[PDB]
Amino acid sequence: SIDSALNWDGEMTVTRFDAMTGAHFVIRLDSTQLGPAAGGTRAAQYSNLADALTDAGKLAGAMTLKMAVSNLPMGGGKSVIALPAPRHSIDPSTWARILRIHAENIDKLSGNYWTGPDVNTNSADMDTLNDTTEFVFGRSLERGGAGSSAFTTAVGVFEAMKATVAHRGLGSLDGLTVLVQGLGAVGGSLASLAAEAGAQLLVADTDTERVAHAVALGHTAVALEDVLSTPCDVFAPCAMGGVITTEVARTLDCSVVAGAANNVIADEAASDILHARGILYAPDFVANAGGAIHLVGREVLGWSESVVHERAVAIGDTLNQVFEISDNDGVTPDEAARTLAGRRAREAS
Amino acid sequence: SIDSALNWDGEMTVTRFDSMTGAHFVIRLDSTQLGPAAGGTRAAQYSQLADALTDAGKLAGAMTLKMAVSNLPMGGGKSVIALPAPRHSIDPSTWARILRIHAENIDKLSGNYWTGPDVNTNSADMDTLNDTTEFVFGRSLERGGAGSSAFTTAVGVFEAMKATVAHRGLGSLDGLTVLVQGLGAVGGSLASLAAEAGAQLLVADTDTERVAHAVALGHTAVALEDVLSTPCDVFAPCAMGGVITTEVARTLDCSVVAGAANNVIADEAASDILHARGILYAPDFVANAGGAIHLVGREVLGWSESVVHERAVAIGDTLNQVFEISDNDGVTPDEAARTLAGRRAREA
Ligand SMILES: NC(=O)C1=CN([C@@H]2O[C@H](COP(=O)(O)OP(=O)(O)OC[C@H]3O[C@@H](n4cnc5c(N)ncnc54)[C@H](O)[C@@H]3O)[C@@H](O)[C@H]2O)C=CC1
Ligand SMILES: NC(=O)C1=CN([C@@H]2O[C@H](COP(=O)(O)OP(=O)(O)OC[C@H]3O[C@@H](n4cnc5c(N)ncnc54)[C@H](O)[C@@H]3O)[C@@H](O)[C@H]2O)C=CC1
Ligand SMILES: N[C@@H](Cc1ccccc1)C(=O)O
Ligand SMILES: N[C@@H](Cc1ccccc1)C(=O)O
Ligand SMILES: [K+]
Ligand SMILES: [K+]
Ligand SMILES: [K+]
Ligand SMILES: [K+]
Ligand code: NA
Ligand code: NA
Repeated sequence: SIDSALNWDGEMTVTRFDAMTGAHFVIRLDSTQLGPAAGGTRAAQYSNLADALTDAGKLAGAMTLKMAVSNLPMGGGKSVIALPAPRHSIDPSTWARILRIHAENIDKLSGNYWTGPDVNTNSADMDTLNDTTEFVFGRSLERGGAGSSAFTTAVGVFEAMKATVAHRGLGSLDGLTVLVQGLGAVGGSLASLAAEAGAQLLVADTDTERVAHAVALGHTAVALEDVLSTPCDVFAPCAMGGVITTEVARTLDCSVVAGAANNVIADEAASDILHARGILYAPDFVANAGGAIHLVGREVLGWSESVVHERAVAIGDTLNQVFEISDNDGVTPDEAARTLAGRRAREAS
Repeated sequence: SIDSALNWDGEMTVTRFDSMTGAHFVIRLDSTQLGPAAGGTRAAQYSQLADALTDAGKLAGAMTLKMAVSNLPMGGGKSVIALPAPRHSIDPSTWARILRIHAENIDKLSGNYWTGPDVNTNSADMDTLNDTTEFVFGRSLERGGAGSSAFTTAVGVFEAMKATVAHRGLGSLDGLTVLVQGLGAVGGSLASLAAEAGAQLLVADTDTERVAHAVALGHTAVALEDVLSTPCDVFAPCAMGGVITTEVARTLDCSVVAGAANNVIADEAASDILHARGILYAPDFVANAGGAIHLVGREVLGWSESVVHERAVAIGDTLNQVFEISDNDGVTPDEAARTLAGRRAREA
């Protein structure tokens, strides 16, 4: 309900409703402790407004931890645009109006929130926001931004994956079966990187053309209905979050979970179940941080493309630290990553 | 209602929950067309969060219209702090924390919203907010603000009442019976002004002592349960809003409605009923603007106290304009005041 969604502990919630387009807007700032809150804009259809608020809150909390654990001097926030219809069907006029409105909202926060792309938003959209507000990462190269962060995210997830498989004792990825759920911007790149390292890929996507392309490349399609029941060495969720529910955690047939999606774990019990079953999960907020490293590194810290690459690869080392903590203290990898995030943040202050 | 809580059409809603004190915070910015949004901080207990969101939006929209119609260069907003218990029951430490959090919220808006006092907040509270954020009107004179704006609001309401009584054909307040609902900062002052003008005062308040005092000052008390059906020439709502529902509009026994309360009319329908029954209503957002005039005038425009008083007196002329549109166009006073506000704002 709205009441439960409003019982959230973050720093601020910004909302707006635009009767003309019928769109609802949410900006959640989980924390501004390390710096202004930063996070992308997701646009999707939600069943109830409450869902958009809850997703924004979980996404914003993930950004706070992602920044902290990755030694990025930013807080965490997220924007969710609850669409009046499927993205597909939204006309250009309506989408342009929605973006102008979102930009006005960001603008009022005057630098306390910096946006970027997320699901259903791109660099062209970031250039549009930027026509109205300064606080946007991810603009096109021509507009002064760093462009797509997808590739860097993939590199980071792939390095997360290699470090995870290694710590789990499976050796290298050559020969291992990897199931990639979601062949999007990040997923498609991750599939190619894993393939080049010798993995056998199993893939799934609601978009049939994407699947056909992967199959043309030698991969094996998996029916959507069987994704969570398919045996594999590594399950790589690269679509939406909330995939690993307590029920799915009890029956997942794999040894490692390492993907790009945000908020992979639907509930705490699910995290405790994977840990107890010996399935090594590389925490989402650590593993998928290459996108933030690329945007913040490039646009805020002035790092070179080379250095961003290096920091993304370093996600493997961060995870080795997380696993180290998990093994020594007897806690799940998610809890150990939160601990590490806290240590890093403190150090960074 | 759900629609007023969630499907509100204003520019921005800010919410926050603080588990430690149990308080919910709402800031609604209805419009920043004419300048930064400005409006006070109301702190009260609400049955449901939807009621706090609904009220914040209605109060913020009233602020936009008040600024527009009063020729003040600001937009409209409002803050509502939904308390975990009665204001009087909150401890000092809890209150202090609630104010600090509210100031951090205002601060993130960086000048797009300017607050001030409202129900349950005062100048000392503004000073506390100002220890953390710059965007505060109504700080004490010692801290650099304009102090209390209540007397100015009373003067504006009194002039609004004079203009309304005259337009209604009653001549002057001399020899009229005025029922003041709410003997607070504004109400007590209004009553004193009206009595001085020769009106006989009927008064009501939930505070037993306030009534006894008015009674001592020569007035006549009305029991709470009789307030809404007590015959009077003028009904002056100076307590809470939402007083005039359709049913109340059908049974009020008076010829003029002119008071200080914000959002007096509960439903559009009530406005038509008053009009049809020959009860002339002075729109709240025009009538009670003296406080805004005082704070914006003093604090943003540098006006002195005498100029502010004069501008508050001019609310009577603004209402004469509203009545002229009402009579000429055949619309209620509220619709007419909305039309005048849009004209003065050079397009809604
Ligand atoms: N792009 C980036 O830099 C970063 C993205 N992430 C997260 O990674 C995830 C993927 O992001 P992107 O690749 O950029 O998004 P995207 O929009 O390019 O691709 C998502 C892909 O998932 C597919 N998909 C959707 N629902 C599916 C389902 N039920 N089963 C299978 N496939 C399905 C979509 O058709 C699409 O191919 C999202 O959670 C995103 O928030 C996290 C960190 C950084
Ligand atoms: N103070 C100002 O400058 C301005 C105030 N207003 C509005 O004027 C109204 C009164 O404001 P203030 O005098 O400042 O507040 P106040 O808190 O000083 O006084 C309100 C009075 O109403 C009495 N009361 C409460 N509920 C009652 C009820 N049901 N029946 C009878 N009496 C009741 C209280 O006992 C108190 O004496 C509010 O709606 C306020 O928002 C609007 C414009 C400016
Ligand atoms: N949306 C991406 C990348 C991003 C990082 C920082 C700011 C904006 C966008 C993520 O979930 O990490
Ligand atoms: N709270 C008052 C006055 C106020 C005006 C402007 C800013 C802040 C407070 C009202 O209802 O008008
Ligand atoms: K995208
Ligand atoms: K940019
Ligand atoms: K007050
Ligand atoms: K008279
Ligand atoms: Na508006
Ligand atoms: Na009297």
